[PDB]
Parts: sequence; C-alpha cells; structure tokens
Amino acid sequence: QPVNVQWQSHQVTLEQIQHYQLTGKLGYIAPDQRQSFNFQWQKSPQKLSLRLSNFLGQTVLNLQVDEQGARVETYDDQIYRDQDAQSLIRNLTGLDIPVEQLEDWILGLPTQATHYELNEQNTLATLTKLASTEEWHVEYQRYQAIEWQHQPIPLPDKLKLQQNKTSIQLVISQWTLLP
Repeated sequence: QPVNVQWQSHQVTLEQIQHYQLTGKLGYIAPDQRQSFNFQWQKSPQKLSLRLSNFLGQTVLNLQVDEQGARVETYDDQIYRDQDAQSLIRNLTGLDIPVEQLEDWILGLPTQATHYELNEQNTLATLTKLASTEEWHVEYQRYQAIEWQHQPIPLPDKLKLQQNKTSIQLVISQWTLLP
C-alpha cells in the first residue's frame, strides 16, 4: 500500500487553518435528552470558544478553553471551571460533546491513535476513536469547498458523531477562515 500523497498534503493544509469561525446547527440525541442547538465555534491558537443557543437564540452554554483550563457559563449564569471541557460540560448539563477531538475532526483531521477510511476524494469518510472508554464513530457525510489563501479546500459541512447511545449531528451554515 502506497502513501496517499493527496491525503497527506490535505492534512498539511488543514494544519494551517488555525484561526477561524464556524456556525451551524448541532442536533443531539441520547437516551437522557434530545436537543437542537445553534452553535458558534471560534478557534484561535491554543484557544476555543463554543456557544450553544436554543432555537430562539437564547444562550444555553458558553465554553471557553485556554491554557488555564475550561470555563463554562451555564444557562442560569453560574460559572464553573475545571481542567477538561468534555467532562465539565457533561457534569453540568448531561451532554457528552468530545470537544478536544472535534478541534481536529471539525476540519477533517484525524486525531492520533485512530482508525479511519478515506473517500474517493482523498479526504476522511469514516473514523473510529477509542477515547476514555467511549468508542466514537465519526461519519463525514458531505464536504463544501472553502477558499483558503486563494485555493478551494474541502471542509466538512455535514458531520455525524456517535458513541454508545449518543449521536451528534452537525450541519454547517458558514465557515469563516481568518488570517
């Protein structure tokens, strides 16, 4: 089996995309709760902001991740801090969102220690990741070509994540790639 040069080159380009915004819908289904959220995801080097709001626009949760750790402002404006964003969100809301892994998956990058399959366009089709006893199955349902430094690059615009009984369906509205 030869190295897939197109896939490896795509990875290097994705690794350049360090400052960006992303908006869309996040559909959450689990045995304990079902939710339909607007999401606003803002990424910069070593930093992440994620706002979830309800279908009427009111804030459900605001997450900030930086070098100090994770900070969540909850729906009722209580403030909580801890070291791991996924664990903190789960303890405060019951929602299981693999925030750390999504920093790679949302762009179409794999994490380390993962299995995956490519599509015929040499980008991710499906991926599996065993993380903290959760076996995540990720499906890249659709890509959209987005301009990056004057070149069209495929980025996910429909992505589904599932582990156990929990599924997260992301549907993208707008990628905004920043200098």
